[PDB]
Amino acid sequence: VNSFSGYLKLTDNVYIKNADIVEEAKKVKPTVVVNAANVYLKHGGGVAGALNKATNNAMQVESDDYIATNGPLKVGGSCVLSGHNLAKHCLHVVGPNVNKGEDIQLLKSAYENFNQHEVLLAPLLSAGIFGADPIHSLRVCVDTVRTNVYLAVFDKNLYDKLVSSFL
Ligand SMILES: O=C(Nc1ccsc1C(=O)O)c1ccc2c(c1)OCO2
Repeated sequence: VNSFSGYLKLTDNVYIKNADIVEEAKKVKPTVVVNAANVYLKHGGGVAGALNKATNNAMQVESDDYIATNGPLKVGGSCVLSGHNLAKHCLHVVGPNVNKGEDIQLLKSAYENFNQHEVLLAPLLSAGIFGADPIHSLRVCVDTVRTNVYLAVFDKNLYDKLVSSFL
């Protein structure tokens, strides 16, 4: 039993809710919140910009030190950093950005990072400003993640379309 509330159950391990991931994280304080990161951990907009703003830019400060030490992530890769005031940890995961021409096949590799964590609060990878089809992202999530994932979908219209079209 966990404290996630109001989710629709899609499969044995995948759950979904129309919610602002920032507000969800502040309420639940999950062990892991997933960020929709880029390889430079520049958290300018989309989910990343919102999560970083909620940390009063502490996420960005920590991220800049991470990059200065380690260099950029790989597309499809991840790193674990602090969750600040939102979660114990933040798993920064880089899905492919279609608006940069990146290979959508890398979306499966990106979701594989979730399997290293027993329970996660997450957005749909490569959705929103990353330009992929969110219906496809949900399909890859369900077919790749085996750990318990709670998906937060900001847009109510999109949430309804994701539920109604789910096979
Ligand atoms: O980019 C966002 N979400 C996202 C990303 C890929 S899918 C997806 C979704 O919610 O379906 C996002 C979430 C919450 C926000 C925000 C942006 O700005 C203020 O609060």
